[PDB]
Amino acid sequence: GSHMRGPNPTAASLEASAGPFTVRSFTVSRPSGYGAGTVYYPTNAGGTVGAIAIVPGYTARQSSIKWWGPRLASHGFVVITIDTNSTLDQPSSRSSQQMAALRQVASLNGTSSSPIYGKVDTARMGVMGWSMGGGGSLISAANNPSLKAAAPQAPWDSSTNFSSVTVPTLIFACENDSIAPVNSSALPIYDSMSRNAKQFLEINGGSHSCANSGNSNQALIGKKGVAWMKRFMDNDTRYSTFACENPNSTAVSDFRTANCSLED
Repeated sequence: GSHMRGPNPTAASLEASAGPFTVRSFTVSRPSGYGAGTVYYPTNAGGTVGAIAIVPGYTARQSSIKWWGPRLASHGFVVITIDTNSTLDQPSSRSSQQMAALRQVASLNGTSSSPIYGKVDTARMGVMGWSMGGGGSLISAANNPSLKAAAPQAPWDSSTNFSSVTVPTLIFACENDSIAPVNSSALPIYDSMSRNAKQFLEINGGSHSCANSGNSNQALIGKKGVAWMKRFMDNDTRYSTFACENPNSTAVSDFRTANCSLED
């Protein structure tokens, strides 16, 4: 049940700005169930790839999360970054919209005129997002346990009980977050998940925007995002160490992981 794409990874290849694949992108013409989207895809992945939908936070737009599009897509994923129907949509709505974005990627996969016709394995999907869009990604995972992976950043949700989530979940947290403080948001959410493979990666001295476009830790955060998606969406055990390891980075102020084997 593995779906391996690309060459055997190294720390260097995963820390680099781009993976091996050429990336192209397009705006979605008639978004269905969300405000706007950009689709990033590899032109040449050598097989179908999984799809990942990424949602910004309250007031925010695609620009905040855009860096993930090329970063992931270059490693062999189809990535859709969205704007929400309103910038003031709440976590539940962001989750519906995220899923709508995945549905619409599946639609384009079956549309002969689309640049992503036949490129997507619609059975292998993941979710990411910032703040309320991170809470939305956790809600998506709770409500859709067939998702293969979740990797929210600086998550915000008025509930921290995600105990039903069985989807492999990487929580990026920002140490000095004053919007969704770690000790009331990201850590309780992480500790609530008792049934899954999971990880907690807190970025040293990070503000609430520490994993957004233009951040100073794209080597480390990009490595870990891509590794987690590869291990869990692709069942690619070449990535078990990169996904599950303490990355031994001075950029990391707190590292925790459970049910995450280093074994390949």
